[PDB]
Amino acid sequence: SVRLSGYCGSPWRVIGYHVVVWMMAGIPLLLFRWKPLWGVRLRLRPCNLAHAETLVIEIWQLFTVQVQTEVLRYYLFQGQRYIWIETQQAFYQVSLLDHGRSCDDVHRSRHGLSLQDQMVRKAIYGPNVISIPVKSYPQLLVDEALNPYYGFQAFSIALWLADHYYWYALCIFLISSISICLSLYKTRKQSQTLRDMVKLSMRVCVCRPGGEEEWVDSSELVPGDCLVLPQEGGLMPCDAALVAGECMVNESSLTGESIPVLKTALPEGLGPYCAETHRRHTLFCGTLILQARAYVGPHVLAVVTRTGFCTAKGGLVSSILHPRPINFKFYKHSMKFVAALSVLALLGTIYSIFILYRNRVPLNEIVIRALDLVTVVVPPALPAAMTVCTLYAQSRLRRQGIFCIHPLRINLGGKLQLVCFNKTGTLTEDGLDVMGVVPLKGQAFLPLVPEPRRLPVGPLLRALATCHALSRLQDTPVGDPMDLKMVESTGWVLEDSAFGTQVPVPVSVLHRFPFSSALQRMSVVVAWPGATQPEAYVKGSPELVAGLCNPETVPTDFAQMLQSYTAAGYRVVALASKPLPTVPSLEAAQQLTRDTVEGDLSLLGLLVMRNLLKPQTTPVIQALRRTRIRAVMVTGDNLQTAVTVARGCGMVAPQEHLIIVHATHPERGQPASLEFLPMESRSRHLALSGPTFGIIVKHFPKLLPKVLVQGTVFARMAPEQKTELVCELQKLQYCVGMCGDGANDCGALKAADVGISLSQAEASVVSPFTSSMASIECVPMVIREGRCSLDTSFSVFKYMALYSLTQFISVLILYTINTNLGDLQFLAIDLVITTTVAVLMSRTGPALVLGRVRPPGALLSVPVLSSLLLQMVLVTGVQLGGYFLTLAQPWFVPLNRTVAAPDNLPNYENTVVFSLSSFQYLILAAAVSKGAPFRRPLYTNVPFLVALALLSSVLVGLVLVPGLLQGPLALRNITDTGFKLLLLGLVTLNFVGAFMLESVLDQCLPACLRRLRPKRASKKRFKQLERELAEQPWPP
Ligand SMILES: CC(C)CCC[C@@H](C)[C@H]1CC[C@H]2[C@@H]3CC=C4C[C@@H](OC(=O)CCC(=O)O)CC[C@]4(C)[C@H]3CC[C@]12C
Ligand SMILES: CC(C)CCC[C@@H](C)[C@H]1CC[C@H]2[C@@H]3CC=C4C[C@@H](OC(=O)CCC(=O)O)CC[C@]4(C)[C@H]3CC[C@]12C
Ligand SMILES: Nc1ncnc2c1ncn2[C@@H]1O[C@H](COP(=O)(O)OP(=O)(O)OP(=O)(O)O)[C@@H](O)[C@H]1O
Ligand SMILES: [Mg+2]
Repeated sequence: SVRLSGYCGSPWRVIGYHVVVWMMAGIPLLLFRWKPLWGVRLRLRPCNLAHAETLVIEIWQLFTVQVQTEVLRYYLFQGQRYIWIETQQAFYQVSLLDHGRSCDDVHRSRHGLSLQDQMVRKAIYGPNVISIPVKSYPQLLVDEALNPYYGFQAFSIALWLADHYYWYALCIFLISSISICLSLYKTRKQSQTLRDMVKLSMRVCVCRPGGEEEWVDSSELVPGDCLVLPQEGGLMPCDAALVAGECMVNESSLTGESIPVLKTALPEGLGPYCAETHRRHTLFCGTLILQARAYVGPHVLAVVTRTGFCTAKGGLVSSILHPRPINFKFYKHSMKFVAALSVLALLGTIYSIFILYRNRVPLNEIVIRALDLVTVVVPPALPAAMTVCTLYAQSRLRRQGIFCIHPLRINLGGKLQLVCFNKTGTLTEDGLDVMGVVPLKGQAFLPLVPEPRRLPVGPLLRALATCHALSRLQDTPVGDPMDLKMVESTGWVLEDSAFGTQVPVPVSVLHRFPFSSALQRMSVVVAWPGATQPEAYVKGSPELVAGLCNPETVPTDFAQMLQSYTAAGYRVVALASKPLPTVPSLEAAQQLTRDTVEGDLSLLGLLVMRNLLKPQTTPVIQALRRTRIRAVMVTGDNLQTAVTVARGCGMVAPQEHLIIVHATHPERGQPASLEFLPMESRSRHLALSGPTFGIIVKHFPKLLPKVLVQGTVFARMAPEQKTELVCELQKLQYCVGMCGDGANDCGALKAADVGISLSQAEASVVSPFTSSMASIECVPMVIREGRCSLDTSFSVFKYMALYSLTQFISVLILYTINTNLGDLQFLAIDLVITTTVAVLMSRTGPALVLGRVRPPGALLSVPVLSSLLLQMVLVTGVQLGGYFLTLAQPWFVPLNRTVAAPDNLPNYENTVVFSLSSFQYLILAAAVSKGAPFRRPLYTNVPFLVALALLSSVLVGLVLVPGLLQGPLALRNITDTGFKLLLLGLVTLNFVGAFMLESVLDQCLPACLRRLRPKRASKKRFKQLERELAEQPWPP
């Protein structure tokens, strides 16, 4: 639902808002950007929608859009135009302006659009361009800079400049600059990814009225304008309708199919034009026109129907630009985690105030010091660390061949519990092998014919020859693999279509009804010289096409004979025919409606084909099943063929049980029923058809959750039915992945949490995830990358918490003794060590093999907080032990407490505290960076390992080498080598203790947590169902 509110302009209110929010504080700006309804209300007054100059859009969220005026006044929301329809006093989308008009109207527009009426609907519809905003760098820098995080960083820069910490202020500025530039690079890269995809700049003829032509730019086209498509072919600038001609288009860019598609001129009728019904007669935007030819007239004519964001390509671009929110929250209780850190910081700030008071510090100094301590806990490198983590994940995927348009989905990749796969072309090979055709003699089958060439000239041979949709493109037949191989098997050659016998008269296709996956069949009307009347041949599902056949034609053993082949893994389609008494002419043949042709058929035979598993499918499915990720086959193919393939690829193990859930439609006077008939060979799977799925959904809502929870093979599913299944699975708190192929899986790929397409270009719009490899091996790759990304994000958050608390503790320890950490020492710690390490941790790749344990979903967990608390206990212990150890030495000299820092540097206390803490930052970085299960070992990250080794060597030189970096850093020289070695020993103790603490926690905390308090249940609805089925299996 949506709602609109109009806000008429007024200067007094605007200036009042400006002065109030500028003089008062930045807090009102913060709450306005958090609650912008108040901001808009205060800025301007509600007004009648007719005069509104600004609107607020809810869907409940509010987006403020200005109302452009040209009078024609409109507005753009998410790239979609809405104009002011004066008569109705409302804003209607321009997508609906001509919605529902007739095909005869398109054929009338055929003549062209007069230039006086062209500019009108250019204004209403706007330019024909899917325009992605290209921005000046200042605009970006403003967009990131106005982040409140960078506002606090600038406040810190000013605060530390006010205290004469120039190097630390420069350090903060440089780190924030790095973060901002990384964000700019990220946004710029995504924007170019979109723009390069939506590029279009070309000149296209327009059939201007009066019989003349004109070369206008592609962006001057408007719906109702007439195109002249080139004969040699070219890209399509906008959605259109063919009014005259024939076109061979490659719609791979829009839908991912590399098989050429034929487009025919639009029929004439008093029915509503549509891009779904007349998809065959309509060209799309961004699809390539391989070749065009005009049946009648000098040139091929098309009439534009949608432009800009109205087009299907525009809709996909809009969905990419403005994606639906990711419901899953990767980091549970993040606000409470940062609050648990902030409470510790606040207790430390109270301690700081108390001690600074106890040392008789001036009040202004006390407040400045407390503000400094508050700024210490906010790390300037956190945004850079997060951005770099995401960038590294994306780069790793890209190197593996996987492209993601929404990088936020990479983390969902590691959340997957269920992956749905389409069978043909995803699990099994694209190519077929015609194993033979089973003919019929009366009402009985005949032995399979391995070579359909040997068939006698008759209805079955001609049905095989000419029941398809193939087009010779560059002297090579192209089209469906099934059609290609089935025609190849007969020996007839292609040349509205005519076929020459192998060596028996040429056969002509009068009319052809294309294959629709909803119908799962196609048909032709065919005549040959010497033919009494045309004949129609229907090819489609053996089950479905047999229903169209006359009962006396279909043999009594039809189902058993079909199962003989499909249960052996073969793809089978039935061929049926019927004589059409119509005169054998193109005009009369085209008169027939599809429904009349499809029914009352006579079965001719079964075409048996052999599609084999990809060799990469069984390993991947066994790997997924090994890690308790559900593999589900969602296919439009036979149930027996699909079940055989599922057993073959390991979706159903040899020792596991499979039950065929069969639902019967509720006949007259009786209710619907379910039959469960097991078939001979977690451990119990269900296999069911599309009709059964629909019956169970409509009539058995109570049993549907169980069918979904233990259903593995979903056969004979229509595309919308695959989408419905994915949505139903997601209703059970499943994170559903979908590995799809073509138009039959686009809805499921959109609905799925992770949708993957296999044989794709470098950058594609088909699905959120696209890959270049043909196999489904990209699925484990995506899951592994998502798990690595979750683990890396958790490790980076842990390191930033640990680094902050460590700096906080050291600065508190130094405040307690009336000194500080020195200026170039802040610069060193924050820039050289910590930023380097934090931006290098996240470059280590995923583990090579998936595992049964999933990454944690909550930052605020007992393991995480126990780890941080014990790590900080050890850090504080080491620092305070070093401090109380330097006091016991004989050469020690207490600092000049009278003058506060930085006046009293160098001193021994600061020297020791800085050395220990500077080692502890590296120690903590190495500790948080873990390997198995979700990541590779630390030492496989050469930049990170080298940074650790180099920084450790530099710090050891600082501690040992006399006079090294002591002037700059303000370090007190310590001659005693025994104390230096004892400091290094304490550092080694800290390292060993940190690593052993992490190992002990990881190994023994989950078990103690389980024993102490077992989980009563799981909120995952599907896990509740899984357990409930465990006590009582549903099918008895
Ligand atoms: C005073 C010195 C010690 C400052 C230390 C800071 C560096 C460790 C940081 C600052 C920003 C970091 C850079 C942030 C951005 C990235 C991008 C990253 O590559 C990608 O993310 C995508 C690559 C592609 O598109 O193919 C390579 C590392 C790099 C340059 C990082 C390398 C390490 C850098 C230079
Ligand atoms: C007083 C002096 C002697 C001490 C100062 C030492 C630092 C300036 C050195 C020590 C380790 C060095 C870092 C060691 C490793 C790297 C990784 C390098 O980035 C990459 O290699 C990414 C390559 C890719 O991913 O393609 C950027 C430089 C950097 C941060 C170096 C920057 C300078 C550092 C921080
Ligand atoms: N060119 C064609 N002519 C006639 N019938 C066809 C043709 N192509 C497919 N069929 C039949 O229609 C059905 C549709 O299955 P199809 O594979 O197109 O659906 P799908 O959902 O894409 O399946 P998958 O997920 O396995 O790709 C098949 O069972 C097949 O028997
Ligand atoms: Mg398919």
